[PDB]
Amino acid sequence: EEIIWESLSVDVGSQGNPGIVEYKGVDTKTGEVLFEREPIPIGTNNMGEFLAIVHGLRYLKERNSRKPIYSDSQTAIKWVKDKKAKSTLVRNEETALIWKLVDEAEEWLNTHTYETPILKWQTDKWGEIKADYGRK
RNA sequence: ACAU
DNA sequence: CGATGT
Ligand SMILES: [K+]
Ligand SMILES: [K+]
Ligand SMILES: [K+]
Ligand SMILES: [Mg+2]
Ligand SMILES: [Mg+2]
Repeated sequence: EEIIWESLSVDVGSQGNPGIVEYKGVDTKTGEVLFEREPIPIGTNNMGEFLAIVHGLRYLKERNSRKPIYSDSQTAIKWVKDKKAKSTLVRNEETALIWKLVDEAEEWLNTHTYETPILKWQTDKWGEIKADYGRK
């Protein structure tokens, strides 16, 4: 089982969990940063991991790219497969933004098609995913 | 347990 | 040490 270097890698970063959430996508081969989301004041790690994958799907579809996406998040990979982010985060005025983005990401999944393989990055064998924030 |  | 998730 070897790395598919022709791929997009995504990851969340946070200050607190729940806390400030951001995410980015990079070229697995080169580390070039391809997209970065502006920090969201309150969210969870898994909401961010989910948004990162969906953004990657949208990014690759817009560019007519068949590359796979790597994520290190078992949870977010499943939520994308299910088209349903089963987050425990309370809905209130302070979490409204992240929940709106999650709802809109689900809505996109329910209205578009993709063949993009969504692959588990095998951290135990390969080290940290290339999109990691270096904060742990 | 496993993955963040 | 705390948290989010299957
Ligand atoms: K990190
Ligand atoms: K990790
Ligand atoms: K746990
Ligand atoms: Mg991650
Ligand atoms: Mg990371």
